[PDB]
Amino acid sequence: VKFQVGDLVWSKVGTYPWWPCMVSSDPQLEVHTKINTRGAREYHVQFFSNQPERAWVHEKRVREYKGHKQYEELLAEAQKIRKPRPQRERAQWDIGIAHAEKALKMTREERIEQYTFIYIDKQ
Ligand SMILES: Cn1cnc(-c2ccccc2)c1-c1ccncc1
Repeated sequence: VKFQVGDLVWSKVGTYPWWPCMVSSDPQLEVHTKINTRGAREYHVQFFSNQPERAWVHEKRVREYKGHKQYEELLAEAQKIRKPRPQRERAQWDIGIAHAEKALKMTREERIEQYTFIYIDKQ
């Protein structure tokens, strides 16, 4: 384990770009980290966005979030070739970054209080 609840991280999931997240405890498993069915470590994250969502992410797809300007360094990990940025997606990413920049100014306990999602079971 390298991340704990309330840590700010970037996650690279599915078809999405590196995205600002907060590590959190899964509402059902009550753990923020686990070993998956392939034997690899995963972390439970919340995506910062206008659309609240969560996911289990392979440790190789998680990075410490030091600030929004780190995005360039993450693209460097992979003429220069750049993927274009789709409009709706860029708008949600900018919202997520604005929240992550606000969260970076808080303590870990403050972030946990401000951002941990409330989960409501389908009735
Ligand atoms: C970056 N990202 C990777 N997966 C998701 C996602 C997960 C489950 C359902 C839907 C999307 C998102 C995302 C989440 C919220 N806002 C923007 C992107």
